[PDB]
Amino acid sequence: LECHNQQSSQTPTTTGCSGGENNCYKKEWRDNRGYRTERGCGCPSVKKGIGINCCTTDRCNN
Repeated sequence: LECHNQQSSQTPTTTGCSGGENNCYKKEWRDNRGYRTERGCGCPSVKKGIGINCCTTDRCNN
């Protein structure tokens, strides 16, 4: 799986993960008027006000 690694950008880049993670998350956090979001590999089961999602496809976190 080769999802996006860059965050807070319009034209991010793709990169294949290793080890054993076939899921790429995409957490989004707001401040007030605007908000950003970061991607990566791994679906954590934490708890926070910030949004957290997970997918299993190429460039799923774009």
